[PDB]
Amino acid sequence: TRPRVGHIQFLNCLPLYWGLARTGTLLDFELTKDTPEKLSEQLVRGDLDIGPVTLVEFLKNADDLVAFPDIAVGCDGPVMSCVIVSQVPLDRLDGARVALGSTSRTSVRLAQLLLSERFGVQPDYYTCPPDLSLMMQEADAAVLIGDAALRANMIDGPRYGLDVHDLGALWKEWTGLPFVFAVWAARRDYAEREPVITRKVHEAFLASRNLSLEEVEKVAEQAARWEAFDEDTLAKFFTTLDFRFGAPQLEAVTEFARRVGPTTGFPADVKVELLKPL
Amino acid sequence: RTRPRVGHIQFLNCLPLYWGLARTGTLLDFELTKDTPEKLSEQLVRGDLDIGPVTLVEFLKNADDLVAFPDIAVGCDGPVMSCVIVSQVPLDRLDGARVALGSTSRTSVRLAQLLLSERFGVQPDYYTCPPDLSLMMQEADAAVLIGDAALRANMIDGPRYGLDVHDLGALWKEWTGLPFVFAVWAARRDYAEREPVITRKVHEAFLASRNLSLEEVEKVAEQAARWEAFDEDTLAKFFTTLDFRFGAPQLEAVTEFARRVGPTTGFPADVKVELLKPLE
Ligand SMILES: C=C(Oc1cccc(C(=O)O)c1)C(=O)O
Ligand SMILES: C=C(Oc1cccc(C(=O)O)c1)C(=O)O
Repeated sequence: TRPRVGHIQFLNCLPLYWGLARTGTLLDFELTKDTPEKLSEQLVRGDLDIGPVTLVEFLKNADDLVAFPDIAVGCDGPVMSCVIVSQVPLDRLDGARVALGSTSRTSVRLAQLLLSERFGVQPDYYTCPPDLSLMMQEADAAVLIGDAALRANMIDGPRYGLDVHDLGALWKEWTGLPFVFAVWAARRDYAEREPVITRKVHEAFLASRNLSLEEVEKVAEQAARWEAFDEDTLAKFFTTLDFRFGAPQLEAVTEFARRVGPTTGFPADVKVELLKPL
Repeated sequence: RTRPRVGHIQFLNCLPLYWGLARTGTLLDFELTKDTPEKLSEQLVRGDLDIGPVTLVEFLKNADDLVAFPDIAVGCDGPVMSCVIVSQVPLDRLDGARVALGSTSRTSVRLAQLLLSERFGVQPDYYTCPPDLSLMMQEADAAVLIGDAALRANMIDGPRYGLDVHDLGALWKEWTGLPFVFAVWAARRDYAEREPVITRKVHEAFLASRNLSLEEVEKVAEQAARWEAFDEDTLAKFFTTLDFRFGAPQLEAVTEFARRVGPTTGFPADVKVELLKPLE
């Protein structure tokens, strides 16, 4: 039977979806599209065999997952789709209410780490669906990912004079490091039961990622007919995202794990098992 | 501006078309929904979809509210392989017998009833149930199946358990000498009039995807053979036996079928099939 594969419905993986379709890879998958927190729960509990895992959930389940090398959802500098929208400066958020988008697990933890250990504020956090308008009427700041964040950063922010802090840029300023928000991984039991299929799926993901980068202009032009963003914005977003996952990216994962591990539920020296090649 | 909500039959008959939609990138212009043909018909008719496949009987019941796509359909000229009657006794011995009808079907089940009533002259006790040959064959004397269940019964379960499998396309061909159309592609009338361009663009993309799927049918069969119960040769045979044309000879078959079942199925015998007009 076809491997059950997850796919983030956000725009960040729309070019990858293009690559999976153009190559015919989709027809080897039983694909499930959803938000990253749902896809992580599904893979961890066994409703999926392979799929994207938000980094915090992967590190909490590192013993049961095998990450795919050379592909991830990340950035080196700004990421555009992970932001803090605030009505006041970040240093004035201590004791204030900050809304956390329900879809996120890694970016919200990154935002909490930055606000606590870089800016030194301790706000009262709460979780709610990602809706800027609603969040801005009930809290002083909001952490968003996905299309909601890109909409807040490129449209709603400038239109209503709200500060939009790029979480990738804040992490780059703080540490000089890139960041990895999500990785691709297979369940350990599936990887050991089907080593061949796991490798073929991994190789197909790399091939689809490679083609999407070569055809990024075609992806942006097509998506521009249906999204709120124009072709230039989408092409910039697709090219600003960093889909590599090598030594410099793993270094960023290691440092992030060290800083949040003791207060998030996984060891500071947690090990990331990578899928070995034949 | 939002992507058109497009249906797609999950059966193997439209797997090559899905390959074509993916390879061309057309999928990324769609909000695609995969399901069985009876659900996809309900969804489009009630407004949950904008464009999609409609089993012919349901299309004719709603012909005033739908606009059929020319030059693409799910049909056959002779055997169709995926629409069959599986019977433990000869067809002429089914009078008063139990015949199970697969819930997934609307057109083939009506075709089977038409053939059994007006060609073979039997009047069995029909009942509808989920498509499960094992269950049907232990509980009824015959069963009408479509989709992967029918193809499995025709190519695998049938010969394995010594059961007669009558191809519904072939029976219709023997009876009338005509091809048959089981499902058509159509847009909601309100959507076609609100978005004529998108409707035409979707129609043209379906034709392009259909054309490419026929050119690369070998690659489709080879890939699908890794995951399905059927081998590559069987899949390639099925994909090439299916007839995806929808022109004058196919509409002629629809007209004749509508005339024979219309008075007893819920649409006029003289029902009109509105085709999407091309730009001048
Ligand atoms: C690039 C992004 O960063 C992500 C992606 C997936 C999950 C998360 C998370 O916060 O769990 C963040 C984006 O949202 O587009
Ligand atoms: C070729 C087939 O014929 C069909 C297709 C779709 C719907 C129906 C129906 O009976 O409603 C029949 C197949 O099932 O593969």
